[PDB]
Amino acid sequence: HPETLVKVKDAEDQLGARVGYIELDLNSGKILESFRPEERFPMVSTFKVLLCGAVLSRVDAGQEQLGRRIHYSQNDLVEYSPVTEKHLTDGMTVRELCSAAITMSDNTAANLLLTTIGGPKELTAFLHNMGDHVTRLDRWEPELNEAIPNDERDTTMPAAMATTLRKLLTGELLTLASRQQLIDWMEADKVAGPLLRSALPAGWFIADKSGAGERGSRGIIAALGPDGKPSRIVVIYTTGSQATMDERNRQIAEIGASLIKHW
Ligand SMILES: [K+]
Repeated sequence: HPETLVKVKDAEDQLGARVGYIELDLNSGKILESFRPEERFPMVSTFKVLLCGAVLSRVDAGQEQLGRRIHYSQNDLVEYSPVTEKHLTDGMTVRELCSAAITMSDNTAANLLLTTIGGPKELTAFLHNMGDHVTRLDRWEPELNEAIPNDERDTTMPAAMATTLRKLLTGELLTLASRQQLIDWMEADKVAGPLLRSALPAGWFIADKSGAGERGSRGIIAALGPDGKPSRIVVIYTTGSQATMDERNRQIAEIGASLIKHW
């Protein structure tokens, strides 16, 4: 509803920065509302859902096993690795790494998983192959969060990310087992509390993934709906703001409040 675009524009005014937005019907794939649908924004940690989708695709194809153990060392640890820093000597399974990357946004977990699938080049190939001709991953953690103005590396377009998320969660790309595992990891998301979840009515379902990067970059992708069942996908990105993390979070939450109000 345009009343939600009012809030998106309010966010641009408050943040002094571009905000990209998509509200997509999960069933039909129809875009219900949008703002800067085809402009590029850094994906920041939201790319981790796409990463684990590629991992699950390989599991479906018999090229990977969720229970396979990956060993790593201090040489592999990058900043903010809450889970991987505790398992240096135990190693972690593919399943444990995806859980850490998505639910805890563990950065080393993401890099380890990227290596298993062939790196940014292969994630990009996977995306192009499933119909997303614009989303691209070029670097690894932490450089992929640089958000240099006008840089197309490691970016997506709101409309593309929305339709890609719909395909991964409800399309035929992944098996039913893998589709469900991916959304379950997203429903257990532990670090997106100040965003859409803060405006979600009691009883509603939400499976999401948020991210933050340099130069004010922030983003969230989500499947949400009433009665504990998802029925729409929401994608929100912003980059360039000099505002505090709390201010960026408040603006995103307000957009969420409005789309819930006009559902
Ligand atoms: K556009």
